[PDB]
Amino acid sequence: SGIALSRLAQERKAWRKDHPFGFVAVPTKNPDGTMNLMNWECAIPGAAGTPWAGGLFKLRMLFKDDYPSSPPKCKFEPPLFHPNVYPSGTVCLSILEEDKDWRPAITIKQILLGIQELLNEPNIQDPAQAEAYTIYCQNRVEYEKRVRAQAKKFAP
Ligand SMILES: S=c1[nH]c2cc(Cl)ccc2o1
Repeated sequence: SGIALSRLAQERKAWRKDHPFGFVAVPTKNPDGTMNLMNWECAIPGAAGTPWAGGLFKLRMLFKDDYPSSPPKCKFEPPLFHPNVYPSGTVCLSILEEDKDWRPAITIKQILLGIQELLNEPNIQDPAQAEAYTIYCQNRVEYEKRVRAQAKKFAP
């Protein structure tokens, strides 16, 4: 898709010029070794001073051929403990749904910062996994304890 590919080239140029520190966002390759702008390997650092500090959380971003009409699918690999991350790893966030708050102008940087903000502030009206949601609701201290253990697990 020429429209998608031209936008994704724009996004990559902008990302490389200015991105938030500690974040990664890199296109993958096709079986012939050429660049695949439709599938990016990304990583989000935990925010300092939070329970997520020191973790680096790997995420795949998958673009459909009609991008930027549609948002990318954003999937933690491996899946994470968080109330708004499905067991598959897929992120549930309103800016990431075409029929909710996605707008074509939203950039990859905005998406990744939006997901980082989600990590430290769950949306309890919108749960995506039972376990993290239940613990978040029942015992915030235990929730934080689990988040810290996960961040350690995913430290570089
Ligand atoms: S290494 C390594 N593998 C990987 C996969 C994804 Cl989806 C994102 C970041 C990654 O870093």
